[PDB]
Amino acid sequence: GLMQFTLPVRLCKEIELFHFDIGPFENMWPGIFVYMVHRSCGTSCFELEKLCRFIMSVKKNYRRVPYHNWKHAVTVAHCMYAILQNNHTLFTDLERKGLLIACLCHDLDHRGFSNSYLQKFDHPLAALYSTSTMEQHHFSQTVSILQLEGHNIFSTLSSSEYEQVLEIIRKAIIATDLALYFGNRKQLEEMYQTGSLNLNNQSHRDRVIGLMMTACDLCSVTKLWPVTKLTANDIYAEFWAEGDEMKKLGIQPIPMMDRDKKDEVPQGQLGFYNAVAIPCYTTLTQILPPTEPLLKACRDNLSQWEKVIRGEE
Ligand SMILES: Cc1nc2ccc(N)cc2nc1C
Ligand SMILES: [Mg+2]
Ligand SMILES: [Zn+2]
Repeated sequence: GLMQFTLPVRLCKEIELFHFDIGPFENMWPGIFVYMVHRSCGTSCFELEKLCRFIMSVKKNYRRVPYHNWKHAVTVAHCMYAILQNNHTLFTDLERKGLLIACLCHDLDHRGFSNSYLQKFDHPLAALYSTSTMEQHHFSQTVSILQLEGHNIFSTLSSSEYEQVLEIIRKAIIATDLALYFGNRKQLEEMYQTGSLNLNNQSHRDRVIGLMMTACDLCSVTKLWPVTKLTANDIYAEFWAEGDEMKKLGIQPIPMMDRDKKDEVPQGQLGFYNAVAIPCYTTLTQILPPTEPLLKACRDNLSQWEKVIRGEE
């Protein structure tokens, strides 16, 4: 119980910043996550025996794909940490517990293909789950691992506290479905502007946790430019594998997934920053002022992509 996780000095300082990169040493990532749980939640929130067993089973259930991998899990959870640490007083003990676990679990057993490719392939998961296919699957894998002997990190919570946290994790994981993000943010936009946004209203909290989940999930666009640029190669490697698979089903994929159309990537990233990322970090900064460093980093990276187009890189 008097066993604190610590980090080397550079990490101990940088981990507190939104643009922290967790590094290329896979074996440090579990202790990075536990470090974050201990400061966000307490040394008490979890039995360390069960937490570590849980962390290693989650690691095991992420596949070896270019982007939707164990590194993405820990990276999304570190963004959620930065958010929770800059908005201390706005979140319950249960939400702090649940959200770091939702982030680590949010892409469990991802194969690197979109909901669309699952529906066109006619994958069984697409008969089981007609919308948010992968995300209902990621939530299912999360419950599965929570139910393995010695893996129930929530065992100490009341029957009703247990139901509440599992409901936070489910809504948090479904929200990562980017097809749901647009309406969710448009609603937060109106609510904030017309003045009816209210964090005592649970349905409004749900929406705000959803937008945070989208923000953490897209956090590649909020890093230092060389991290953003190198992550985008991993992202596109999956996109082009999916477009190849489309071509194999006899469907011309969208250009963004066509490896014959790499020339259009910089313009495709502009759309993405303008249609998705900038609006996401804007509404987040309005609802949660301390998260502004994410909007600023996102704007800096749009300008780096504009520079790529203008052939200055
Ligand atoms: C950088 C980046 N680019 C994207 C382009 C398209 C898409 N659907 C999702 C994307 N997500 C990220 C994080
Ligand atoms: Mg996902
Ligand atoms: Zn993700």
